[PDB]
Amino acid sequence: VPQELIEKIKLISPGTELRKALDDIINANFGALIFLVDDPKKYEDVIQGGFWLDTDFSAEKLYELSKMNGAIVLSEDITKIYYANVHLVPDPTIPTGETGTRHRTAERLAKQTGKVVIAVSRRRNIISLYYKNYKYVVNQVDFLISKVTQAISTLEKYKDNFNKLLSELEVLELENRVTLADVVRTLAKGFELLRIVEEIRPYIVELGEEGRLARMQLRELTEDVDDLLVLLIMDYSSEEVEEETAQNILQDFITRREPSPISISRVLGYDVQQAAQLDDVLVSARGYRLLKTVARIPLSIGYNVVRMFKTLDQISKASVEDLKKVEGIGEKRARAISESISSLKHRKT
Amino acid sequence: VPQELIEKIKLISPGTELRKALDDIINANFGALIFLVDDPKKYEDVIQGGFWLDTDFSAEKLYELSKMNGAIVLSEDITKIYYANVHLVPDPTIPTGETGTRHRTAERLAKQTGKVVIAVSRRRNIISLYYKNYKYVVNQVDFLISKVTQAISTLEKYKDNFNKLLSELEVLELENRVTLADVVRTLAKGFELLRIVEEIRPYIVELGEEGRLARMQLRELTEDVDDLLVLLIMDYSSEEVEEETAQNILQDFITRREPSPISISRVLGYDVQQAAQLDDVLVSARGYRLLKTVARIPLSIGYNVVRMFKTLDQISKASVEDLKKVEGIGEKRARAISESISSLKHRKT
Ligand SMILES: Nc1ncnc2c1ncn2[C@@H]1O[C@@H]2COP(=O)(O)O[C@H]3[C@@H](O)[C@H](n4cnc5c(N)ncnc54)O[C@@H]3COP(=O)(O)O[C@H]2[C@H]1O
Repeated sequence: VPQELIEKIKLISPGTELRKALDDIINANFGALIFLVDDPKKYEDVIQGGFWLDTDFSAEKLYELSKMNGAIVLSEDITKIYYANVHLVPDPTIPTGETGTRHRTAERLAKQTGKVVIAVSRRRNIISLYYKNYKYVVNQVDFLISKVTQAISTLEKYKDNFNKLLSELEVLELENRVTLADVVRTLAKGFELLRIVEEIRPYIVELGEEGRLARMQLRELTEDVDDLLVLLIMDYSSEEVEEETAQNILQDFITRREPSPISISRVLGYDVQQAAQLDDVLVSARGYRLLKTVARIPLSIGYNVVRMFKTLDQISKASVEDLKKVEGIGEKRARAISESISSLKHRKT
Repeated sequence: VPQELIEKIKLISPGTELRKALDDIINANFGALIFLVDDPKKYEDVIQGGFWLDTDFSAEKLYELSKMNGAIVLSEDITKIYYANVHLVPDPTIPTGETGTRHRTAERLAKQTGKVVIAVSRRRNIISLYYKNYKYVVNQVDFLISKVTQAISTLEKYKDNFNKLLSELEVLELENRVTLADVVRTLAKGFELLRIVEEIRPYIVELGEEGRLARMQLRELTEDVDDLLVLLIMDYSSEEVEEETAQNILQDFITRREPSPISISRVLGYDVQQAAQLDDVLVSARGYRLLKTVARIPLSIGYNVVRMFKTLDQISKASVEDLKKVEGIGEKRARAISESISSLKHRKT
């Protein structure tokens, strides 16, 4: 959905005065047909009759005028009302898929002029926005909130299972018994969780001001999942992987490819041909996830720790003195790394 | 009913574009509140909000605008629409006996400004016009046609009875056997008939263009009745009476006085006070009616004929040469007088 169209959709999103007027208009079962132009006298050929108003916009003015027959003409920034009660006469030969004079008009005029045209039929409660060759249906808030509330509830469940996989993996990681299946299983759930966020995003945008709470909820639920999945990819890919590449992996399984077990492992660099093989492939975390997340070591410095000790298992055996020999590890980072690991080994294993 | 107000009623009479709009508005159960001014600027303190239109009037435009809440402001000549959807704010302390905000505003505003205000409420089908301290309710054509059609039917019955009275009177006149009762009975019926005409006149006016057939019917039924009654009065009053005098006696009995038998015969100059006396009072026509109406002798000249012969009976005895002595009677008018009376005597008596 092009950014160009999204800007226009904002014009009629909950919170704006225009949308507040359309809401009333929908509720009164008036229809509406609204033409958005900045230079009215250039569109003189497609606007016939009606009254020339040239007055400052308000929701209540628009509502009142919509009681009259025909169409309304506003400025593109919704600051002026230019015409009311007009007859819009776009070229009849422009192809249209719409039904009814109102919507067929809106589409043809939108195509003819490159401007926004808004149509509301008298008995339906949707707002149809036409821009160029685009058509976007904007839904009522109760409909959007229902989908979003379900989507969030769905996310809670994915997120709970992600947490349970993660904490199981944590244990395996600290005991160096991780198989590729555990890794892939965790990544896949994380991927799916983030896909859901991607799918619900348009509804949330569409909700405008009424989606503030929903955004906070998605934020709380997913706030560090992406960074976590990036560090998992860096800890378990077959060949060393820069952060940027790991993020591109994440981005791939969120959008382009489908997060299937075999596919994820293949992208991680493992020549596998069947899911049952994943349980036999032993792997060891390099230690980035633990070093960044728990020891608060910046990734830049993380690499230096890994280049030296290669795996988390070795890092967990290093003395403070050993760890200080790494570039970037003073006495505090050294004890942060060593105590955070021994603390986790004690508590979790 | 002041002529000032009658000019305003014309504005909304059948046939005008304004009335046409108002009929549509009544038909659609929209309401209306309309304010007629010549300089909107002068009245900007009683006009709040709404839309400045400043566009040419049409019925369709007024109809469309009336779909909106509030009031409409037109020029007094009903050639411009100035405002729509406005809030009218006349002085709340001005007395009014109207009901509901719409009609209380209308009457206060008209009183305050000296202008016309029109109110139509949504559920009734009347147009209320307010001018200064005047209120005039204008009716639908179908209500008016009903009363007028009845009035006409009533006039037909009065006119037939009048013709019967007259034809009997004629016979009596020609045989010189008329009594006061016969005259008074005929005048009374004539007076009552023209009263009915006077009373239905306001209905006729309210009908405007739709009153055209009604006016034609009145004209045909009453064509010569006034002249006829004037001539009767000149012929039968106690002492001789000038035409314009008799015209006033007609005016009196049509408008201000009741055409009771004693009242009529008293003002004709007879000293009776009991209705039964009229049968015993013998009268003889001067001859004006027969002279003007049948012999086609102009009143100015008939005076001289009555001057000389005094009564119809004596005129009917005069020979052509006898008549020719009168100032104005040549052989043409002399044979006209002579032959038309004798012709009448032959056929009627
Ligand atoms: N060229 C045509 N061809 C075939 N049928 C025609 C027609 N024009 C009108 N009709 C019929 O007349 C109905 C009444 O239109 P109305 O002007 O009162 O009310 C219109 C009008 O206010 C608005 N509308 C539709 N097209 C418009 C346009 N090009 N410009 C301004 N307003 C339009 O939508 C309202 C509902 O129109 P709706 O189609 O449901 O209903 C239309 C349609 O059924």
